[PDB]
Amino acid sequence: PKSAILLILGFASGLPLALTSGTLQAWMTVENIDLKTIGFFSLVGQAYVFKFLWSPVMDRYTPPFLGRRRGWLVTTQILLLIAIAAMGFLEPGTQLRWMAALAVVIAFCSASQDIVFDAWKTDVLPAEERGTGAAISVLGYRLGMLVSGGLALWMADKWLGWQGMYWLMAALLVPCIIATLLALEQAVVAPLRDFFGRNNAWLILLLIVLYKLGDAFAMSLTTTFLIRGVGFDAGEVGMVNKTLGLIATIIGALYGGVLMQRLSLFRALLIFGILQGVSNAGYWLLSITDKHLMSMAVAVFFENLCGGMGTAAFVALLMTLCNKSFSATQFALLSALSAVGRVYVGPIAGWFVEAHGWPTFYLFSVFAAVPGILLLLICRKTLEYT
Ligand SMILES: CC(=O)N[C@H]1[C@H](O[C@H]2[C@H](O[C@H](C)C(=O)O)[C@@H](NC(C)=O)[C@@H]3OC[C@H]2O3)O[C@H](CO)[C@@H](O)[C@@H]1O
Repeated sequence: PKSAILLILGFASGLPLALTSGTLQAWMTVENIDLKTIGFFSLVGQAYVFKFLWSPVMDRYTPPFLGRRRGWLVTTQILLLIAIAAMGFLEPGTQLRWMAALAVVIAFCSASQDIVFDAWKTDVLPAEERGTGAAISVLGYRLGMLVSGGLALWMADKWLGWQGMYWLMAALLVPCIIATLLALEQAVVAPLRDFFGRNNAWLILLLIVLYKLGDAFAMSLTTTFLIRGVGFDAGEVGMVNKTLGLIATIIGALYGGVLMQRLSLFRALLIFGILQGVSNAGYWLLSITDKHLMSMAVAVFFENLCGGMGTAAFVALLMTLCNKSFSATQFALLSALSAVGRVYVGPIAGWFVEAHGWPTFYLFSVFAAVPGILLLLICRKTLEYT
């Protein structure tokens, strides 16, 4: 029962991810609120690219009166709860002054929670082996995004008043908090010196960001693309295209976990993540397709499947890069580089979805990152050595 703790706490650090991301865009795209500004909510998670600049300051000192007299997952999760609940309670489309009143605060709190959830509890009490112990968290997180996001809006759409859905989420945090009660000045810079001390620091830096650049386009404006001027025709039916792909990706990752051990060809990443582009064509093939009966359901279960499989492979390679004394203090840096592409991709993608429509944005712009996989082949000269 040692691992049973992680999953429950996973939902604490997996829920707030979608409330400023896909569900905020679905909530704005259900109203008119233009088209460009729906994607202008991508700089909200700017806190997920500066999280390493203050990763060590939060911990270490933790004076008892300020913090540590109760676990810090509480000192982040309770504060997060008020901000999330107040986010939706404000004006839906009349006065949008909340664009930053509760978007930046939510991202700040989440980025402050995932850091303390990877530092003070992950490697301090892992019981040595961290492979399966950490593989359980990915599942206690994927499932948190499944609870929110697509399936979450299924009841919100039927129910009258989107603020009620927020009360569901603020109420889904109550079990977290209750199951958790029973579950340095120079610190900022001294770590960073070991990341650029390699030959291949800049090459790995570029590879980390450009590899997933393609995978971010296909999850940037899917919510608006389907319901808006497209054969989806609904919003209630959103489970068809916003839930199936989460269960498909979680399952794909689970297959990836056993398969990686089953790896018989050293390619690993190359083959497991090369097809991430041919899977995105599922959307393009539906771009010229009428609403149909099941058409959009063919791609939802296949595209999110391919990237889902490659998820574990990415994270696992990202973990091996940094397992030294500095520990997760430096891991968080590689987790700031992974979200840079998907945080800033919105406005740029939208500008391209304005001039040349949707289709050619799915064909060329999406496949821009397939060459990056080709570049990974060169990067396999130094990666193979280790
Ligand atoms: C260990 C961990 O929590 N990593 C990050 C998490 O990524 C997860 C990521 O989920 C993505 C967003 C998703 O599938 O929607 C998944 N993929 C990668 C590459 O990180 C995987 O799931 C747990 C962790 O790793 O998300 C945020 C990144 O900005 C951050 O809160 C957090 O650093």
